[PDB]
Amino acid sequence: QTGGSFFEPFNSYNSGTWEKADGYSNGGVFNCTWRANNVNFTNDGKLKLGLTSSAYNKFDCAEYRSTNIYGYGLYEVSMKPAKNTGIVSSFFTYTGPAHGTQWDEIDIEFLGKDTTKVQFNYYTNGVGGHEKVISLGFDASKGFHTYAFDWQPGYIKWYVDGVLKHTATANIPSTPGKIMMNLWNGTGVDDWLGSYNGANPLYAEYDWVKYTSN
Ligand SMILES: [Ca+2]
Repeated sequence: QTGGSFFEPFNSYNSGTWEKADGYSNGGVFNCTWRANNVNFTNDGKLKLGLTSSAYNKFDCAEYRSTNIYGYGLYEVSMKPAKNTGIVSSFFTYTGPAHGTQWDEIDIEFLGKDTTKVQFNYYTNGVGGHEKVISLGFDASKGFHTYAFDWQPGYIKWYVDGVLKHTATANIPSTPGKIMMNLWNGTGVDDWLGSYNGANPLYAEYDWVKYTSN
């Protein structure tokens, strides 16, 4: 029994809750370097992640993650992804070898090439391939909506504005992980994300995050 239920409205910063990625790159398909200066807190209480450029063809992106780890329960987020070919805005749980565990993760990803859809996925002991793309019936980039997943031992249920949209029923992840949010441009995955055209700055915003334990 790991982290407890919490509600994060992003109104002020206190130690022991979150951390910014800074100064290194995830490498691989991630074609940008994380910068702390790209994670900003607005005065009206939003977490704003930016994708910017320093110099020609050099991109800086952003990632914010919890310091504690959290297990089964309901994860909800009110967010507004960026819209642009070649990028991703996300909300996901994650644990892996860096944390000394197997790779388990549950994702909500908005492919910026088409923000009228959302991609749900998950990895269990490093096995992925569960991508499910759902049509939202609206352009998520235009305003805030609530996205959520209920993660229980026998299923993952994802919801959009409170409506059940997808249910996964096998090989569900079991290792508590950190809550993460990131915005990045890829390379090497044009088929998935579209080609990134260098447009910047781009922002994804998060108004709140809530986790309710069992
Ligand atoms: Ca807020």
